[PDB]
Amino acid sequence: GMDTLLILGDSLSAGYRMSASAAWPALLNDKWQSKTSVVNASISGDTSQQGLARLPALLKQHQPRWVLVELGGNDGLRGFQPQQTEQTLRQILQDVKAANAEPLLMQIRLPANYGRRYNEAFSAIYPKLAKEFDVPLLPFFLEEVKKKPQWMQDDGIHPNRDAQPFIADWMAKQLQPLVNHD
Ligand SMILES: CCCCCCCC(=O)O
Repeated sequence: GMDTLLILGDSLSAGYRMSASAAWPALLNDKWQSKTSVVNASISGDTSQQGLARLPALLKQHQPRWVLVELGGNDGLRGFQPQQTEQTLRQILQDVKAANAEPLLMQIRLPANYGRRYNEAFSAIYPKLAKEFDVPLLPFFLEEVKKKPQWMQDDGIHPNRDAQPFIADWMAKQLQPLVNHD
């Protein structure tokens, strides 16, 4: 069957200031041509808590086989306590599993110039949770994308539309073992 991958993300998945159809999850949906459906449920600026608030309706609506969780970066960019992000992501993971879906957790990191103890504590939550729940820990693309000015919006913060095909292709590779297409 044609399973659904739900993406529960922030602007890194929604695309910042662009059409939904331009963002990499839609490009991935197109690449997969109904082998698998990708539903992007991402909102620019969302904290982990905001994503968690949206999750139950999405699980009910979409009954996904997998949920790619790409959240917490906004919490970290706002300096909130890592344990709160960890606990929120924990609850998301619990809810995904309780809906008979498989979570996939994307590692998030802050940039190299961020406060370093804090950044390390923030980034550590992701491998910890992936081990705790025994779920896939997906790699994070942003630092590599930021190396390409031609893939970044003017702010130097958000990937642009030209980045999206590259991210889609890379994500397809990361997700290949999970969807197991013919
Ligand atoms: C560096 C951590 C990643 C942050 C991405 C979220 C930005 C936004 O959602 O507008």
